[PDB]
Amino acid sequence: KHNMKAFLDELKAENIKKFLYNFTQIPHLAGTEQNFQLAKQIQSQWKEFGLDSVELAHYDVLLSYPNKTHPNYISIINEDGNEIFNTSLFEPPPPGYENVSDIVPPFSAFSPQGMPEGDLVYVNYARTEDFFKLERDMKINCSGKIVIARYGKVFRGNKVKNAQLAGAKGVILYSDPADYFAPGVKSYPDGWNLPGGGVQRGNILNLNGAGDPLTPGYPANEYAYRRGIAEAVGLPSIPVHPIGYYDAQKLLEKMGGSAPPDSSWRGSLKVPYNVGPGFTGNFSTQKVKMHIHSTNEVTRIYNVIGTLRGAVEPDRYVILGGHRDSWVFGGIDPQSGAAVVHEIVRSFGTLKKEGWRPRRTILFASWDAEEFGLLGSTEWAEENSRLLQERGVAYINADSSIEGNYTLRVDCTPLMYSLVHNLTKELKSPDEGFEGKSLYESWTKKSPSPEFSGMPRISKLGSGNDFEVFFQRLGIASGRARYTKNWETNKFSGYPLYHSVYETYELVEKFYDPMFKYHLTVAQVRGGMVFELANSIVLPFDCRDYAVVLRKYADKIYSISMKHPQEMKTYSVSFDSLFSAVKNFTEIASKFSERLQDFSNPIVLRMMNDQLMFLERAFIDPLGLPDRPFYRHVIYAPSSHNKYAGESFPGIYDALFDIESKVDPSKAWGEVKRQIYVAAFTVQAAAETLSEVA
Amino acid sequence: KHNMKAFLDELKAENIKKFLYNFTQIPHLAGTEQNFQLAKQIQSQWKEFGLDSVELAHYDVLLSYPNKTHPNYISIINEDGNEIFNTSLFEPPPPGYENVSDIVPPFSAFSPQGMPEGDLVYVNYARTEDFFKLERDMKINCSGKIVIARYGKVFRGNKVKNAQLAGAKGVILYSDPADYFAPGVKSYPDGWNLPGGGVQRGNILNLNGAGDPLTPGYPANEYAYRRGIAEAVGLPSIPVHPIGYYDAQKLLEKMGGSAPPDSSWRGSLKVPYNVGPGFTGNFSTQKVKMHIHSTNEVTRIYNVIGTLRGAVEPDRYVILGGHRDSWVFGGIDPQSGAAVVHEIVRSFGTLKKEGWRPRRTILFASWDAEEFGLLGSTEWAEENSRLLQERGVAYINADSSIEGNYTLRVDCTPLMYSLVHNLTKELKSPDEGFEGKSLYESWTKKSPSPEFSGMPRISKLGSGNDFEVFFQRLGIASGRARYTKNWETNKFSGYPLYHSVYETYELVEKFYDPMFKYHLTVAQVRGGMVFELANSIVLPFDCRDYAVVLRKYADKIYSISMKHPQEMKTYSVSFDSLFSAVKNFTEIASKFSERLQDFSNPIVLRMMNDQLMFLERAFIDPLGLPDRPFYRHVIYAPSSHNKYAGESFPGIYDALFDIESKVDPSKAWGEVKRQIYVAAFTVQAAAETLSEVA
Ligand SMILES: *[C@@H]1O[C@H](CO)[C@@H](O[C@@H]2O[C@H](CO)[C@@H](O[C@@H]3O[C@H](CO)[C@@H](O)[C@H](O[C@H]4O[C@H](CO)[C@@H](O)[C@H](O)[C@@H]4O)[C@@H]3O)[C@H](O)[C@H]2NC(C)=O)[C@H](O)[C@H]1NC(C)=O
Ligand SMILES: *[C@@H]1O[C@H](CO)[C@@H](O[C@@H]2O[C@H](CO)[C@@H](O[C@@H]3O[C@H](CO)[C@@H](O)[C@H](O[C@H]4O[C@H](CO)[C@@H](O)[C@H](O)[C@@H]4O)[C@@H]3O)[C@H](O)[C@H]2NC(C)=O)[C@H](O)[C@H]1NC(C)=O
Ligand SMILES: *[C@@H]1O[C@H](CO)[C@@H](O[C@@H]2O[C@H](CO)[C@@H](O[C@@H]3O[C@H](CO)[C@@H](O)[C@H](O)[C@@H]3O)[C@H](O)[C@H]2NC(C)=O)[C@H](O)[C@H]1NC(C)=O
Ligand SMILES: *[C@@H]1O[C@H](CO)[C@@H](O[C@@H]2O[C@H](CO)[C@@H](O[C@@H]3O[C@H](CO)[C@@H](O)[C@H](O)[C@@H]3O)[C@H](O)[C@H]2NC(C)=O)[C@H](O)[C@H]1NC(C)=O
Ligand SMILES: *[C@@H]1O[C@H](CO)[C@@H](O[C@@H]2O[C@H](CO)[C@@H](O)[C@H](O)[C@H]2NC(C)=O)[C@H](O)[C@H]1NC(C)=O
Ligand SMILES: *[C@@H]1O[C@H](CO)[C@@H](O[C@@H]2O[C@H](CO)[C@@H](O)[C@H](O)[C@H]2NC(C)=O)[C@H](O)[C@H]1NC(C)=O
Ligand SMILES: *[C@@H]1O[C@H](CO)[C@@H](O[C@@H]2O[C@H](CO)[C@@H](O)[C@H](O)[C@H]2NC(C)=O)[C@H](O)[C@H]1NC(C)=O
Ligand SMILES: *[C@@H]1O[C@H](CO)[C@@H](O[C@@H]2O[C@H](CO)[C@@H](O)[C@H](O)[C@H]2NC(C)=O)[C@H](O)[C@H]1NC(C)=O
Ligand SMILES: *[C@@H]1O[C@H](CO)[C@@H](O[C@@H]2O[C@H](CO)[C@@H](O)[C@H](O)[C@H]2NC(C)=O)[C@H](O)[C@H]1NC(C)=O
Ligand SMILES: *[C@@H]1O[C@H](CO)[C@@H](O[C@@H]2O[C@H](CO)[C@@H](O)[C@H](O)[C@H]2NC(C)=O)[C@H](O)[C@H]1NC(C)=O
Ligand SMILES: O=C(O)CC[C@H](NP(=O)(O)OCc1ccc(-c2ccccc2)cc1)C(=O)O
Ligand SMILES: O=C(O)CC[C@H](NP(=O)(O)OCc1ccc(-c2ccccc2)cc1)C(=O)O
Ligand SMILES: *[C@@H]1O[C@H](CO)[C@@H](O)[C@H](O)[C@H]1NC(C)=O
Ligand SMILES: *[C@@H]1O[C@H](CO)[C@@H](O)[C@H](O)[C@H]1NC(C)=O
Ligand SMILES: *[C@@H]1O[C@H](CO)[C@@H](O)[C@H](O)[C@H]1NC(C)=O
Ligand SMILES: *[C@@H]1O[C@H](CO)[C@@H](O)[C@H](O)[C@H]1NC(C)=O
Ligand SMILES: [Ca+2]
Ligand SMILES: [Ca+2]
Ligand SMILES: [Cl-]
Ligand SMILES: [Cl-]
Ligand SMILES: [Zn+2]
Ligand SMILES: [Zn+2]
Ligand SMILES: [Zn+2]
Ligand SMILES: [Zn+2]
Repeated sequence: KHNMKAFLDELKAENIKKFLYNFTQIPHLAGTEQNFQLAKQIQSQWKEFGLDSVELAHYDVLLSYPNKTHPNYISIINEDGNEIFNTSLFEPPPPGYENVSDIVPPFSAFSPQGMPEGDLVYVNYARTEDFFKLERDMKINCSGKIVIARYGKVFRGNKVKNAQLAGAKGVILYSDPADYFAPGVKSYPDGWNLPGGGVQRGNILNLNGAGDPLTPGYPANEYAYRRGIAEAVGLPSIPVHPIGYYDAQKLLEKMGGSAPPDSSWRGSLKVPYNVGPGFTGNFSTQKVKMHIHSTNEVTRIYNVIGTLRGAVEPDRYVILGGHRDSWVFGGIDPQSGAAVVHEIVRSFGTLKKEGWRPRRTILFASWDAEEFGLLGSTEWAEENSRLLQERGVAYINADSSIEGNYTLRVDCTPLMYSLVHNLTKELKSPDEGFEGKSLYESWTKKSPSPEFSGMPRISKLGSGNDFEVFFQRLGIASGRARYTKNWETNKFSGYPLYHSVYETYELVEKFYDPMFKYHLTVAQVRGGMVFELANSIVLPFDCRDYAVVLRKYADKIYSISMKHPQEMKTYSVSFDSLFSAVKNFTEIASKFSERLQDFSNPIVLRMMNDQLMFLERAFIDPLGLPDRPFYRHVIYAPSSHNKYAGESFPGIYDALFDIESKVDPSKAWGEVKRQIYVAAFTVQAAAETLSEVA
Repeated sequence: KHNMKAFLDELKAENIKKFLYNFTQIPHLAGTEQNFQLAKQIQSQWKEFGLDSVELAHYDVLLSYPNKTHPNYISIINEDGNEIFNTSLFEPPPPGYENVSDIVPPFSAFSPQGMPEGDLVYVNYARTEDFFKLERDMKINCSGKIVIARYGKVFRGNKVKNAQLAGAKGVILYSDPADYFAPGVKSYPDGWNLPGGGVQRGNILNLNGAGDPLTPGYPANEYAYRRGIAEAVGLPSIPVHPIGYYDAQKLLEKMGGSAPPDSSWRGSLKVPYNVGPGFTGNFSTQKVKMHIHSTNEVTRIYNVIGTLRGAVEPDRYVILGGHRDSWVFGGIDPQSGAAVVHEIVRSFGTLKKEGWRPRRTILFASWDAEEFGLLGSTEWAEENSRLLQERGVAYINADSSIEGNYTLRVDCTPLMYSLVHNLTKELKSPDEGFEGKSLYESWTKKSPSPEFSGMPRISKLGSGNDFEVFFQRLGIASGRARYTKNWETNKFSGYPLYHSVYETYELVEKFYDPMFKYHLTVAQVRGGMVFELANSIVLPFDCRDYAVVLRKYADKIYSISMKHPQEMKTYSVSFDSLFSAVKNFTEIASKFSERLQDFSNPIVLRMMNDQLMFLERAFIDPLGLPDRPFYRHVIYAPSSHNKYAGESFPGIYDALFDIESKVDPSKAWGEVKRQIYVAAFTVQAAAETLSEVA
């Protein structure tokens, strides 16, 4: 029998281990020759594995690299202009790798060049609320200052945006032990903690879903017209550089000026965490100087696109995609994900060689340049947007399988909730103490839903990974699942060795997943979801789950607005239309579900499958959200304060955010009402896609 | 047998005559009670006729009306401020109607209020090239002048836009006998010519596809947030008013200043057609004064939406739509079209009562407020855009059936060319001297194709009618057909009595179509097209016809650019990518056609029907054209100089237009190249929708 169980049983932990080892011996930085050779290897193996067609799709996109002969670093400079302390030029390499070539030194991708010199201001996590606290409560002015910020809590691109708007002339990012050093665990190579010389690489763009900065809207193909750099999307205007906590301590220890406002501003280093500006008395004439010489360069990138043609509905696509480029070795990010994709392809291929085909087409993708701003997935989706629009059933992401090893972490559209619950009830938990129990049981126990007893938490999709173009721009039902450390305490900061040279195969094999059983569990969740989406006669989406969350989100946005009852009275701000739309959606969805349960007729089936497939699509507004034309989903968007976090009714949320500070309340409240109208209309329009069609 | 022939034979000229009489006894101005009662009558009759469901869809949109107690008029005013000549306050009513109430006096809908006073400049047809001739060649400055322009050649909204940009402080539009009085035919009521007191009503908006000025993007429903008037879309900034040629002669006869530059500037009145500014010597102290007091008012409008549910593919929609609102009696425009729709519904209904249903759903629409800017169709399409997007097969328009009585006039997507040729070969010509010949024969003889022997001319879709939102915004294959006077000599000006009180039932019955045989022929063309689109197993679209015109349009735009060979060399402007895309489209379309001819398998069929249906959809760019976000089709758009005319590769055309006048040639030629890239990419993307799907 070829069924989901034959598919799942063919997946092997030992294969995933072998592939991870294979993918992590050398760096695979986007745009480099070694990542192109890995692309060719994956292409060859996916063909061997039995896919019908496997092609490279290449694009020429803006990337960023340090200058090999003019290294980036930061100094403390004295009165005379002598540089009395310099930050490191590279991370000390881990045991046995001290001779590996082509390890990119730590840098912030897309930083402009510059050598600014000035006084430091410490801005905590550089969040919106941290700048509010500084400027409004403490009366500290960041204008013309170098800001130093600890990594964590929010996407680092948002930190840089916030610093820029505060008037900073440069940004220094660092990893604080409070966020990247778990109590009682040893530093790499003897445990999974970040050493004092470890540094987190990463891009600091604010693309808002644009993809390659030079070609928003259109694929960066051979004949593409490119914007000039000055009109590029999302580039920071001030130099930025990341450092580790040994170097951070040298920069922070001299800081003077104002005390930190409270303990949420203090990390774990033995320093006061003074906000500044500048250093204490004796050192008041010393300054901090950055030296950034990185260059932005249009560079070729390669996606691998594998097709397994559907037997019955070849014009319906279920996509399993995850990236292949890494900052250095990519032991976790992304190769722990890519090795899982590889074993999934191998398994689907085994069935195919025995004569099976999925009902719908499955596309498999190895995306390039994810780390430089989701460039590979976004360019390919721009190239193929018409096919994806009209044929795209679902997208399942596949980055890092093991953020941690504590429990499952799922984020997806409501349309996939039932599917995820059902599937995880049929999978075995890999967790210690849950042997012979289901994955659903261990997951629900460790990550309970805040609103329902006996259900697990499932979070919202924002961005920070390759599902973004499919879900936020194109409105294709999307999901992701991975093992994680602890949703409660660390959602957005990364595991300690994130984007560092220390994130290696040995890190994984020794400290995360020696038996590869967590990797296997994640392969079964991702592979099983793809299997059901591609093979179930009726698409495995439950529109009623959308109705339930729409109500929750409406209650939520209404409660936010209700912090301002006088203004709601003055400007006649009513949420009645939105509640009415949500009520209608609930009623129509329930009737559609009855019909779906109550119909031999393939046209009715496919008509109904089309209504299911286009339901996510109905939440797209072709005008996009305000000043974010590539975020088109009206129910969800990446948070404007933290690209990693999903926000619900984003148009209304952003219109209400900090509204008491707006100088023209009439205008501001007018925009809140406009967004309520857009949201009510889009919800009712989506509901009406589920009505009888004629 | 229920086949197209049973459908066609049931249509009767006498029914169309009875319905036209019924629809034209009183005015049916948009937003008035009499047009709401007509909507209710049509709703009732379409139900009687046998439609499954017939509903009113209402919206509250910005309309415009004269002030009943403060009439609009124009004066010549002397030195002292005495008004020595006044234009008429109404058209003398035709025989037997001199007691009919609620005839709206001539006015330009959406004119702002004002009473500007100044010297006249005569600007011919107020076209782009007429303002070029005035400002660049003749050195005449329109700033602070009242412009007087003759109607004709281009949409009157473009005239007003051009006058505004030239700095005019008001616009007077008039009907010149050269354009509205055919030699040797009598004036109404004794023939079909415009009398000296006749005046053409009409809106002067520049909406660019927005629909209701207050709610661009979203339907104007009960809870809609409306822009303030100052942010409304498309309103003119200067007063405008239309007059007849008796009144025009009084304004033109005194004109002085410069002679007309040549004979293409002279109409048929006994006046010099001096450009001005101002009057000749003796009258140099006299001025022209406008008095406009019209008001814009949000008003309810009603579409009638009739559904005939498909037997096999109810989730596939073929739409037959045309408007019902008229300026006054609407003898031709639109009731000669609406009476045809009515008989078509009646005929489809007769078959339905005998047990037949079309394969696909047919929707029938009676649109409101077309005359005020396509408001009814556009609001309804905004409300239903998700259903239309994913289910819309085709839209067939149905305004005026008889612009004239000489030959057929068709404008449609290339996808419908074969269908139109095939159908007209099976219909009888109604034309004198072609008895027993096909409609194809008489049409091809009277309106030959400029590029192919033995084929008829079929023109491009622009705007100026209700297909605009379906085709230019949504990318649904669209077509229209009507009898006309003479494409060669009058494409865009209207028949003489257009939008005047004289356009009555008697006009039609006496002077256009006494036997209603032209109306019947048009009913058979429109009804037959709807029948084939709704019933043919394989959609009746030939993608190869698109490949042929894409090449023609590419050759055309390339030849325009090639007027500037030095700049093409300097800025490396290549059309190679576009020709390559068109070549690929041609190759892929040919292979798809072979497969379409070469496949019992309904999924392959519907997969192939979906590829046919989504082909027009693939030409939509979700970013829209530059500064025209509701014109999204990359191959076609309404001309930026004349909304009535279709333009091909509009993005490139507009980037090249008057490019030798641009002050930064580097920037201008950069934009030409950007548009070439967008066009090549969109053509290749559309081609790829026709490739094998996996
Ligand atoms: C959720 O679904 C329900 C349908 O079950 C849908 O109800 C509709 O609501 C609209 C707006 O409230 C109703 O609109 C009315 O329609 C009648 C004609 O049928 C008009 O006469 C009404 O206008 C008068 O009253 C207004 C309100 O005070 C005045 O402002 C106006 O000037 C007129 O005097 C009004 O337009 C519509 O009939 C129902 N349809 C039904 C019950 O079938 C509701 O809109 C959906 N929610 C959303 C957010 O779409
Ligand atoms: C019409 O359809 C044809 C397919 O039949 C399609 O042809 C494609 O054209 C592109 C662009 O010309 C080809 O791109 C090349 O691909 C190879 C790898 O396969 C690259 O090595 C090439 O890059 C090198 O050469 C460039 C050109 O001088 C250099 O600028 C570059 O730096 C590299 O050195 C190049 O990207 C592609 O292979 C074909 N595909 C085929 C033949 O199958 C054509 O693009 C379609 N037209 C449109 C408008 O889409
Ligand atoms: C997740 O699993 C649940 C539980 O198995 C699935 O719900 C069940 O789905 C079946 C199949 O449609 C339902 O059976 C139907 O029952 C009605 C009678 O009530 C009958 O009319 C139909 O012919 C059919 O037998 C069943 O009621 C339903 N059970 C529930 C809701 O408790 C659910 O569909 C799965 N989710 C997926 C696949 O996305
Ligand atoms: C308009 O009318 C023309 C002429 O009738 C239609 O073209 C014809 O379409 C038929 C049906 O597909 C073609 O027949 C096919 O012939 C091939 C052999 O060459 C065979 O493989 C198929 O099984 C089938 O019999 C026919 O060739 C074709 N004739 C032409 C192009 O001259 C055309 O389809 C009509 N357009 C519409 C309906 O939009
Ligand atoms: C990763 O695995 C691949 C596939 O087995 C290895 O590439 C193969 O290497 C052998 C021996 O050098 C060649 O004969 C094959 O042509 C390669 N197959 C390909 C590229 O598909 C590769 O050596 C492994 N890499 C590492 C670092 O272990
Ligand atoms: C990277 O930095 C190097 C080293 O300083 C740069 O190479 C110098 O470039 C200048 C002109 O731009 C030459 O005159 C020097 O002789 C070069 N010096 C050396 C030591 O090679 C190079 O420009 C930078 N690379 C970039 C910007 O991509
Ligand atoms: C930090 O790095 C800088 C740059 O290499 C060092 O300063 C240079 O020192 C050399 C020789 O000692 C001078 O000839 C250069 O002119 C200096 N360059 C600059 C830009 O100042 C500095 O010594 C290092 N500081 C420490 C404490 O190691
Ligand atoms: C146009 O035709 C309609 C439909 O026959 C006429 O409306 C009907 O009039 C009769 C007699 O007054 C009523 O009993 C019916 O209820 C009406 N039917 C409807 C509204 O569906 C209408 O009178 C005709 N109008 C003109 C101007 O001739
Ligand atoms: C249309 O014009 C009439 C007539 O002049 C306007 O009615 C006058 O309005 C003013 C105040 O706006 C009153 O004080 C006058 O007494 C009215 N005069 C008469 C004769 O009724 C009316 O405002 C206009 N209608 C509009 C603008 O919709
Ligand atoms: C054109 O119309 C105007 C407005 O009705 C006429 O001028 C008015 O004449 C009356 C009485 O004769 C005066 O009391 C008003 O003050 C005038 N109004 C204005 C605005 O001037 C004028 O007579 C008409 N001209 C002709 C030739 O008929
Ligand atoms: O440019 C962009 O939008 C994104 C490009 C890139 N995506 P990535 O680094 O491949 O994945 C982001 C990420 C976010 C949070 C965590 C995490 C891990 C463990 C515990 C808690 C949270 C891990 C990873 C980036 O963000 O730099
Ligand atoms: O606002 C808008 O876009 C359009 C609203 C409205 N559409 P309409 O008047 O109902 O139809 C436009 C029209 C254009 C040309 C001709 C014609 C007739 C006979 C011979 C040659 C040409 C007839 C009609 C209008 O244009 O005012
Ligand atoms: C911050 O400092 C600069 C002066 O260097 C000034 O232009 C800016 O207005 C200041 N902002 C505030 C809020 O004081
Ligand atoms: C993985 O799980 C083990 C054993 O349960 C635990 O000791 C270890 O700390 C975990 N690794 C990480 C990175 O959390
Ligand atoms: C037209 O006239 C006004 C002066 O009343 C002036 O502002 C404008 O620049 C003039 N334009 C030209 C081209 O002379
Ligand atoms: C209609 O056709 C007749 C007879 O052929 C012709 O005399 C008349 O002028 C035509 N009417 C119009 C409006 O062209
Ligand atoms: Ca791009
Ligand atoms: Ca609207
Ligand atoms: Cl993931
Ligand atoms: Cl028409
Ligand atoms: Zn990653
Ligand atoms: Zn990463
Ligand atoms: Zn009309
Ligand atoms: Zn009209």
